[PDB]
Amino acid sequence: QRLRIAIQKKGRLSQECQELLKKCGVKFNIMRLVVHSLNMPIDLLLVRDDDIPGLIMDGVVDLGFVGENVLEETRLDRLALNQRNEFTTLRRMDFGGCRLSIAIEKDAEYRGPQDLNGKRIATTYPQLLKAYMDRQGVDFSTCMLTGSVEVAPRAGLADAIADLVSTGATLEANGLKEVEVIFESKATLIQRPGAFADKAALIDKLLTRMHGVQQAKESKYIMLHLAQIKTLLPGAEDPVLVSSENLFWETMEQLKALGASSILVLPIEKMM
Amino acid sequence: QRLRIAIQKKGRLSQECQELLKKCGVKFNIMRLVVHSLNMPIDLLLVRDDDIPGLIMDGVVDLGFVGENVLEETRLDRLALNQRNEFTTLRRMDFGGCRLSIAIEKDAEYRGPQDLNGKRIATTYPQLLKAYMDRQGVDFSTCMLTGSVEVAPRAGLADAIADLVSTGATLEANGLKEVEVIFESKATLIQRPGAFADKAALIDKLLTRMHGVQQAKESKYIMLHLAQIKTLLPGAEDPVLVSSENLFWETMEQLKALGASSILVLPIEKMM
Amino acid sequence: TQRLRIAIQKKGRLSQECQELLKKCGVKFNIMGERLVVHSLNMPIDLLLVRDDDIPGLIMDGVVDLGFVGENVLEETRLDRLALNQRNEFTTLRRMDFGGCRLSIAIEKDAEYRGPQDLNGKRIATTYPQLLKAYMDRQGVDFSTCMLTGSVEVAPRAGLADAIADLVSTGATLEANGLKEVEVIFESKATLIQRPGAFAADKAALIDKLLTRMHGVQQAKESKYIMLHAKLAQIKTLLPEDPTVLKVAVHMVSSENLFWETMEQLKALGASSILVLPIEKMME
Amino acid sequence: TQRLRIAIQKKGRLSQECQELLKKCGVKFNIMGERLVVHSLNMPIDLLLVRDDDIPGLIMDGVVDLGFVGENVLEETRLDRLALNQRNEFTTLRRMDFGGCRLSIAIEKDAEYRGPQDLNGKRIATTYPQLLKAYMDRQGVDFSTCMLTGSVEVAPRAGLADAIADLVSTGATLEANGLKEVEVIFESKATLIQRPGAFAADKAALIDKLLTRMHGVQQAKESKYIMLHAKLAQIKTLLPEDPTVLKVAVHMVSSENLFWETMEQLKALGASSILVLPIEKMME
Amino acid sequence: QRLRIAIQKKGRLSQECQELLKKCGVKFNIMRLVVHSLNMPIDLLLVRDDDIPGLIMDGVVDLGFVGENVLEETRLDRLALNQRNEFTTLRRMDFGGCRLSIAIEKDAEYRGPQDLNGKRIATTYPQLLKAYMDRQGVDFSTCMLTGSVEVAPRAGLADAIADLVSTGATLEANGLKEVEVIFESKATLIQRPGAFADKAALIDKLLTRMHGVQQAKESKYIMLHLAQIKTLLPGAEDPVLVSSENLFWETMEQLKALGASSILVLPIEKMM
Amino acid sequence: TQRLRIAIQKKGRLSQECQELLKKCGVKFNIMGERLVVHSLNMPIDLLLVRDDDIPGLIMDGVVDLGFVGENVLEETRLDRLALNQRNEFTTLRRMDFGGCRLSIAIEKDAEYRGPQDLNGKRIATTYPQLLKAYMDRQGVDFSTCMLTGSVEVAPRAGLADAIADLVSTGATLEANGLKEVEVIFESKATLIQRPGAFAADKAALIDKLLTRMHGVQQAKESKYIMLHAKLAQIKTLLPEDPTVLKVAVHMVSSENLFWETMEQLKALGASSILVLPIEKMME
Repeated sequence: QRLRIAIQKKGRLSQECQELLKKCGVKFNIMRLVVHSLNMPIDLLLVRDDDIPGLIMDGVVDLGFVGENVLEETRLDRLALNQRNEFTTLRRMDFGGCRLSIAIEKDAEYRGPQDLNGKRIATTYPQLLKAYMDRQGVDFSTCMLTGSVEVAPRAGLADAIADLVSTGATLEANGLKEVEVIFESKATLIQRPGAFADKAALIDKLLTRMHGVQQAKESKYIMLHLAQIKTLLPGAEDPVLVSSENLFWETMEQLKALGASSILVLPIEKMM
Repeated sequence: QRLRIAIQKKGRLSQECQELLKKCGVKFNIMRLVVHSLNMPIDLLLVRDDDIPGLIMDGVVDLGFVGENVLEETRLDRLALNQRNEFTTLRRMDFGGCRLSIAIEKDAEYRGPQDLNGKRIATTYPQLLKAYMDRQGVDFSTCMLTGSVEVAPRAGLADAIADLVSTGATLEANGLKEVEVIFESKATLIQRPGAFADKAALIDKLLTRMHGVQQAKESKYIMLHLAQIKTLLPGAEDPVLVSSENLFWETMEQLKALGASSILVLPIEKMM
Repeated sequence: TQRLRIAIQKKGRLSQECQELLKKCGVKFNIMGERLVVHSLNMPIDLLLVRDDDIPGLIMDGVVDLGFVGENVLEETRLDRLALNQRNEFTTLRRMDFGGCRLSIAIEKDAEYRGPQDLNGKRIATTYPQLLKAYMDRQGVDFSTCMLTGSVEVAPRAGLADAIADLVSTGATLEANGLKEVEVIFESKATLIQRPGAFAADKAALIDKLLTRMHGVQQAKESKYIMLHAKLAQIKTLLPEDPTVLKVAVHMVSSENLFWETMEQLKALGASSILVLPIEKMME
Repeated sequence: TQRLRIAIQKKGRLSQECQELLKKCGVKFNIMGERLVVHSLNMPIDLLLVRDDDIPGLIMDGVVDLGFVGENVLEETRLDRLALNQRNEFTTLRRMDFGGCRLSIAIEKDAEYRGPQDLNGKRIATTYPQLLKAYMDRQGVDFSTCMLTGSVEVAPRAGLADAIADLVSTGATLEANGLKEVEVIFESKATLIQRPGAFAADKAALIDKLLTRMHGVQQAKESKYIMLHAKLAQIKTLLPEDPTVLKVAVHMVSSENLFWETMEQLKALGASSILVLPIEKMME
Repeated sequence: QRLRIAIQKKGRLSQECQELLKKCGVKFNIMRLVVHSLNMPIDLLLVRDDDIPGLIMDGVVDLGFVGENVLEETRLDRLALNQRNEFTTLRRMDFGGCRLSIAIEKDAEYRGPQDLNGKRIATTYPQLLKAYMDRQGVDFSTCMLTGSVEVAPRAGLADAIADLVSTGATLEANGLKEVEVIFESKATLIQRPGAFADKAALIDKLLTRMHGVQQAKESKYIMLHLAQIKTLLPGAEDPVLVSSENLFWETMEQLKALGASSILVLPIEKMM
Repeated sequence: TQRLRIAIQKKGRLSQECQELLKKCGVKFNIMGERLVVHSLNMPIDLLLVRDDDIPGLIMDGVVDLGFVGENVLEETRLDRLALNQRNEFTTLRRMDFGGCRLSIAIEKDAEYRGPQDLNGKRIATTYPQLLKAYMDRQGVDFSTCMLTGSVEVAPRAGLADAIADLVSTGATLEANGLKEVEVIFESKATLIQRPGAFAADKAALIDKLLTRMHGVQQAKESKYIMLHAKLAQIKTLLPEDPTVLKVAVHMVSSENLFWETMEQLKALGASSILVLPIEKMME
């Protein structure tokens, strides 16, 4: 009867999605796989990230937070398997920044594909790699590795990898360079095409609160002891009939340069 | 010479009691069993929850935070053992919500006791179960289990359990239904009858600060751009010669419905 | 030249079983803190530590020469590749005496009967949808699969699916989840497979060397040296050309480790001083 | 029918000791990830993994047929139940060769003398107040007990109590806590006990089967096959009807695993080529 | 090319130095040994505390946060080894409170040194112990222990220890008394003599921001419903042409005693 | 009297190797939860569990009588003390058959040649600067050392140093860090050393007792009892005065555990029924 919501069991997303949900006014004791809300008629489900698109696609669950990377991978696999693939995206969150990018041995040499026309590429996202390669008309053999994909070249397991990266720290750590960005992933909140009776009312309520909480998180109340400074976005007494960000020493210093005195930044719990 | 305070070694209560104490102005580096306060003449003692009532009852310690569940269990056991049982309760905290409740196999059948007149009941709180059963005039055999009590029926170890539960998640997880609530526990701060010389001065100081910190935790400063909205409890400029809670989107939205503009909620660190 | 690559589980009992057996095969190596690629200093060998799921595909891809996996994992990815029209070929060498587990359909304890018949509407939750599909198709029953990669038994409770096919060794886990076992749709043990491609020569020489030592190690585990203060060949038949000389008590080698039951059985026949000594290693 | 239930520690050395011994008794099972109830596929048996404290009471309640516990835990709950006027009866079967520990009264190192006398005012901290009470009452000394379920040695330091009775194997722990051992008030080893009730028949048949294999396993652990390039029976008395034939060197079975000291002693007597080989399993 | 900053791999300092750095406006995803800042041209290096002075001394790194205890130990060892010892201290942080102090068996007897003229002293900081002893003209043998130094007397490993202590809890736990404080350590931010081109500009920027963040951390905005109370440091409307600390119930109560009404304390995110 | 103190690693394979060997030497003790000082109830002994770095210095200081350490750790602190003009003397007793590792200079894989020559400017990162100094000085090459106490291989990547001397068993770790091994500047195994001072008498008696049992344990590990259905002494030379009597098949004791290769070699010579049985313990 209730609204079912799929979330990662483990990882930063689980916490990000738990915390945001808390902020949205959903009361729930920290999860150990099916959780019931005492605040509202909602049930969280904690599962592996990979399982989430398919469950929404199957309509097992109404609602699911996943990375676009995970979402397109299983979407393509199902298409290949001629399996039910349909779903409804609602909102893209500002958490879940990562790229699937082709990386090669540092001191290795190339300038685009058809340098990769024979090589073995190691990936946890073989379908996404296949998509890009096929469209590029380059031919390739995939080495399926679900963990330690960067160690594949060293091992001599494969010639190259497509690895999920946020920043080069991992790659530089594995003695590789990033050569192409073949997918840009952000975490998105999707809906089950054919899992759904005025629970849509609940869904609109959720979506609206998400933004408000986003605003309060981003925004800060400023107080400070001409108009260029007024046009700096600071709002002690703003125009009747608070900054979106303004979170940097530089603009604080920039304000100080403009002659700004008593620069006080306070946290906004919540706002509209 | 100093004021001794018994607290749980491990669990949420330890953190809750540590944090609250911090808020009460007691300076102490995070505990590894006896702790001395540099702020004030106080010593924390970290021990198993079960040991706490008995130590206060023995007067080994002046002061102790425990669940009422733990407190009555050892109180009854000592009575049975004809052991010293006396103590002084001071305050019941708003943390330590749980119930000891009799739970049965789902798809199992009953409608009150004397359906339990022969069954084996598994419990970590046998004295508390005995109290309720005896008063109900129902006869029973107890299966003493100090861990994984919910697995007893499955195992065929016992016919039923009384299990400590906060919400049915655990029970539903173990394929059982809750049938009776035989005890309602909250965490309470008690005092040693006959462990105590103007340290009572210190005790009054502690109790007063607890409430103030409770207020600041609960309460929030609101600012917002007829009287029904004034009677909504919001306090931008309240009547000279701040909300207790007001922490819900609904009332925010309800305020928005009343035409409320620039709804800003800020945290209160501390207040009186 | 090229070194002999062996794919093994990173974590789990198999990894230990495959590590230990390899030790007994005389291959000098040490895990000495987790690392993906390991070299033996005793022999020209590299172990590779990876998820069990990765193993069939790597051998199928020829990334690695040699791989120990559960038959369950092996058929699943074999069928998925076939469906994906991917290279699926490999060479089986030996099926090990360990990795004992069954993929079996389990139902809510209360829910009952048919046990194979019907289930033409209900949702079955599995990590092995391809193996489930194989059995279902052959049974002519129509499925909806709920893909879950862990905690599959919690699916019914959750209302995620009507039924599961769960990997079980004992059934306690199903018993633990308040479900009954209804069918055994696949029987799995660990098997040692080989690359599809050209086996070089001295690599293949090394492979024959490995296989014969593995069997020898299997023999020594199974076989024990016996002595007993016992002329009745029926008791000798209780211990199956075992020789030795000596009322009369002789030192036979038995093929298979004797059971307490058969140990007792000798005692019932009037056997005294039953001494079983362990064989470290042997070669028939 | 009903399966044979065996209560064992969830965690600790005993759990491993009781698991391993059971393995050697020929009972096929695998922990294979923590779970409260375990089934043997070799025999009709279920292990139950629980806190050591729960074990006497479960056997006393008859919830389970069979239980391995420390005598310390066994007497404590036996006396507590008696005090509570609760069912206290059970059947002991065998006392194991492991679980060696003593509940002993220890005092501040500096504090000294009497060591049994007086202590008519001082507070003693214990997890085993009933065992402490037994000894104190018999000594006619008057007590105040400080109940602590862990870190009992820290009580004096804390000023929680004047003295402790602490479970010790070595005393390092007391030495570690800056205390001296003053009395040994109880001597504990692990014992195997049985349900108070009606033992059915084939259950009891299975129980006899278990006990005799356990002893056999005990024998094989204790006993070793010997050979030595040695006609002096005094040396034979150093190895206690051991036979064999052959200056002259023969292959005797010794009852108990020979010590390096006694090994050396043979060397002193002029023994050469002392070969000790392990017996996997045997039956007198 | 970038500014290299050495920090502890593990321990409270790592977190303290990570968090402070975050506050200073350095954007960096939580570290796994070399870290690159996306906010600014900076690289953090995570290493054992012992390695830090030597790396700055070698000029491998420009910048390093270490305890003065660690800093003088390796400084003296290098001097003894006739190794490069030079460096530039910049700021001493208000985190890293500890003392290396000589502690003896409780119920053991002494009143200053030459009671220690023969004894074995166990230490992880043998050079620092040697410095103090030599200057005192007392003779001694050092027992080098890198862990569990307090257990040495009990063991009979050594007659005495010099142990790093924050409060006696550890010592009292090990049945020892503190007899002398032979070094007072605080965590300090030092600079490489000869590791350094207008990156000094970056260094001045860092140092200035550290103080500002220190102020905001310490300071709180107060609002409350004669001049003695005005001279209590509280600042609702202070003199045109906010408290440094004021974080105690006592002064709150003291304010209440002066007749103070509506005492509200709010957190300051950031200020100048 | 004074008890015999033995310094051992708190954590690592050596601690287990030294614990296990000591067990086999007949010394009764149990770790039974981490603690710095351990007492044997079998013999008058105390084990001390400490960082490997602390061990040479404690023996050198005479704090402890007896210590198992890697020669690498032993020479490092020996040289550092010499430089510090600190007491450096000790007595070596035996070098163990375990602790196999090399301190070797490794360079960026791409970077190549000289491999010992030049490096007169480059920075080398090490936890063992004194050992590096020894080798460099003897080579007449001039160094700058980067002291790192862990993750030394990450130094080049970091740009912390130009090169490393890293402790390696296999080289996988260097291979893992994208570096090549260029020189082996020190060869380390675990050795058992002794206090510099006056060895009392009965302590020293106990020490002789320990050393002879350790060797005996070494022998039993190395040596195996053989039987084979084989009159060709060349095959007997394949198994090195081994006796026994019996085409003809006899039970020789071999000094060293036979290899599968030599096992096979017998099979090539026509050997049948190769039975190797483990020797628990023995005394030549």
